Amino acid sequence: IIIATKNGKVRGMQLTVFGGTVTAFLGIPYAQPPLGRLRFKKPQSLTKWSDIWNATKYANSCCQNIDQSFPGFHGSEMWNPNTDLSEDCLYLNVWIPAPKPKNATVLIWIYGGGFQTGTSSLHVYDGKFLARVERVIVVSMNYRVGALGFLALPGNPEAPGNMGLFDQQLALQWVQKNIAAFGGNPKSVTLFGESAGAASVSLHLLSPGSHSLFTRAILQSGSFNAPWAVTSLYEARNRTLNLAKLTGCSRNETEIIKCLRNKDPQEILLNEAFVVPYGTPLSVNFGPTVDGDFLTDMPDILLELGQFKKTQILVGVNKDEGTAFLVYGAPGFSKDNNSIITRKEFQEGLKIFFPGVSEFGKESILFHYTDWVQRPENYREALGDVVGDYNFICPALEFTKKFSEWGNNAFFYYFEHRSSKLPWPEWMGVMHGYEIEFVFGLPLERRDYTKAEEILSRSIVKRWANFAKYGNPQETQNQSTSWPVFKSTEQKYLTLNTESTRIMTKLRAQQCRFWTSFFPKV
Ligand SMILES: *[C@@H]1O[C@H](CO[C@@H]2O[C@@H](C)[C@@H](O)[C@@H](O)[C@@H]2O)[C@@H](O[C@@H]2O[C@H](CO)[C@@H](O)[C@H](O)[C@H]2NC(C)=O)[C@H](O)[C@H]1NC(C)=O
Ligand SMILES: *[C@@H]1O[C@H](CO[C@@H]2O[C@@H](C)[C@@H](O)[C@@H](O)[C@@H]2O)[C@@H](O[C@@H]2O[C@H](CO)[C@@H](O)[C@H](O)[C@H]2NC(C)=O)[C@H](O)[C@H]1NC(C)=O
Ligand SMILES: *[C@@H]1O[C@H](CO)[C@@H](O)[C@H](O)[C@H]1NC(C)=O
Ligand SMILES: *[C@@H]1O[C@H](CO)[C@@H](O)[C@H](O)[C@H]1NC(C)=O
Ligand SMILES: [Cl-]
Repeated sequence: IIIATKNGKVRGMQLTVFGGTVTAFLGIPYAQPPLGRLRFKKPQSLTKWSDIWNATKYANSCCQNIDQSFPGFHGSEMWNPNTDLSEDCLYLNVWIPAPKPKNATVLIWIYGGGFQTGTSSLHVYDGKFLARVERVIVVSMNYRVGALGFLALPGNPEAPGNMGLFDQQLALQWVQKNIAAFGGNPKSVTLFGESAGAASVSLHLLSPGSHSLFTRAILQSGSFNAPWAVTSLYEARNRTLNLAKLTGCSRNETEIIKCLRNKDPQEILLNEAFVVPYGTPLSVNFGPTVDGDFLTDMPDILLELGQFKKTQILVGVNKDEGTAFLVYGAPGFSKDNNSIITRKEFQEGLKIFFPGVSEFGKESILFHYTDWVQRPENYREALGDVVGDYNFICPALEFTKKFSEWGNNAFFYYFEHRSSKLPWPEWMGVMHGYEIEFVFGLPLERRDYTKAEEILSRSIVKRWANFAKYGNPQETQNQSTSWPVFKSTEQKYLTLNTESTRIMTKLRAQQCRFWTSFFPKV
């Protein structure tokens, strides 16, 4: 099975999926390896090749630090790179239905990982199920992360910033120019990602350069207005310099880059952590910045004034977004016990999560979240909601409200099902990132999940697919709850779970008024 692309021929492999077949093209190059003098620069167009490129295995993941907090634990290790790390990592994957489709909708996945980690080869991002079940074409790409992908020196082409975002864009471009050859429809491309990947999707909605590279967007647990999604020019500058010093590269700013371009990836990765005086468990040392190229102004401004691609969006969050981060720094927390903490530990926890916040700012948080409705887990649960509400839920709801105010249909979901196979303890509930396997349809594979989860996954997959193809996330055949549009006034949203799916209104009303209106002032 050979497909001819604009840059050359590529060979794929046949896969057996649910008594059927899916054709996968794993590891297709989409840009010149960003090596040597190209390190830190925007992705360069790839050179036309001769012969057949064998896209039969996942390519190298981009250089990144790994989570070493729980060696041997699947809960954390499932997110670590499952492919060799390398600077030569600009590759993408394509899963197409078999027999070859004629004009299928294309789903392009953008993985999360705080812009510091991640890779498209993870088991939970396997797109062969979606290709099989919904007959859509699934594409995913590897983009540079950490300093290698976001080191910023605004205005300087040697390290302009947002390189990772531009890698993604170049991948979207590749789909535009090549997907037709795989039987895909370049006019029907839906982007979807989670966390930092969702924030990336939201930024593409704002970048004029990406406007004509996709049709619709899906944002799972993330958006650019999340406090961890955009690095300020001030912080970027101070971090670029701190990195320079830690590697003995302090100098002319262009000479600094030349210096850093002689350093080994390991030395650069090793010092990324200390660039920030007091970082938090979210740890976005090097992220998106207003570069004047990909992002022409502060995103908050563009959003507020309706400057973005006009189209439909599907947005959502998980019930317990914050828990996952409590075991990476919060005192009294552990994945090995019920983590019943005290008021004192809670207060210390806020310290960990809001390092540069005034003493009054932290008290305002405690005041809002401690008016107990006694229960030994009051503080444990409060800190999780605090982290979740502040970092994900409220920013996602605000993004949705603002985006829809400009006339486009928007759909919001509240994911509240805890995977029966979740390796983490129960007190962590419906964790951040664990709706992904349902979106990708892993529960459809009976070899593994309860019957209820197969049904829930099958439904979500259909809704996501209908949204991509028709801009409407409905499940029209099995007498399913209709998903109402999200509007600024009523603010209806759909709950996803195995029990009963409901239509609710104004998610976290009181909590978000706190984070969206008050807190930004402290
Ligand atoms: C901007 O960076 C400075 C410098 O950070 C220090 O040097 C870096 C190379 C790295 O090694 C960091 O871990 C160091 O902290 C920050 O200033 C530091 O502030 C802390 C406050 O706790 C102080 O203990 C350090 O001595 C200061 N560093 C020195 C020696 O000047 C500064 O806070 C950063 N600016 C921002 C964004 O707040
Ligand atoms: C839950 O565990 C935390 C973390 O303690 C570590 O992991 C435990 C499972 C066990 O292996 C301990 O020996 C480890 O130290 C406990 O928090 C610690 O509590 C002690 C005393 O309260 C304190 O001195 C430590 O600094 C704490 N560690 C941290 C990182 O905060 C916690 O007490 C346990 N919860 C329960 C079951 O009460
Ligand atoms: C690609 O696969 C073909 C046959 O499977 C093989 O002959 C060729 O050497 C491969 N190309 C490589 C390894 O670069
Ligand atoms: C795919 O559909 C588009 C409209 O969505 C149409 O313009 C295009 O010609 C189709 N591609 C094919 C099968 O030629
Ligand atoms: Cl239902």
